[PDB]
Amino acid sequence: SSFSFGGFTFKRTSGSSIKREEEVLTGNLQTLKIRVHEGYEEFTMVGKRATAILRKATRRLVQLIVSGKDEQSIAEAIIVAMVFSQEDCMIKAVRGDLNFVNRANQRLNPMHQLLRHFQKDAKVLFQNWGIEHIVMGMVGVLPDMTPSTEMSMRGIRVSKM
Ligand SMILES: Fc1cnc(-c2c[nH]c3ncc(Cl)cc23)nc1N[C@H]1[C@H]2CC[C@H](CC2)[C@@H]1c1nnn[nH]1
Repeated sequence: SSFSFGGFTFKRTSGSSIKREEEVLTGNLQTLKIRVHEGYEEFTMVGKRATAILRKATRRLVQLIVSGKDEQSIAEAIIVAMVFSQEDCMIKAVRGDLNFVNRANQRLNPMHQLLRHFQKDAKVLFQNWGIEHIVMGMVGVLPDMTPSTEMSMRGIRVSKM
């Protein structure tokens, strides 16, 4: 499958997936009905200012190796990948005031609403994703997008263009 999401072209290089309509609770305990893809899948993400290799299991990001134009371009690709992963911590990072999802679908699907939400401000997302201890050529990236050699956002690596 070769599809479009958040301005990136996704192309599956390994794995398979079946769909399942499921109910998810946000950090605001809001119920969203999402189309969950089940199975280990590997994708290329090709955009205009960033490219990445995404390794993912059902509602879990295994690894994301990002290459881009700059910190903003890479953060963008990172956000799309985290929303696409359908991970619980991404969903649970939807919390606050006005931070709700219009349940009549209309303009955007839940995945497109989650995306439009994290594009506005990724602080809660990146900060609620987690950090892990960390290879030459690939650096780690902290939730504030600072490159580090000792810690990175879980599963996230930044490769040189
Ligand atoms: F065509 C597609 C073919 N395959 C996938 C797909 C394979 N593995 C996956 N794992 C997680 C997710 Cl999130 C999707 C996938 N996704 C497609 N499109 C998705 C895709 C997300 C939302 C929109 C637009 C692009 C669209 C959709 N999601 N739910 N209904 N439609």
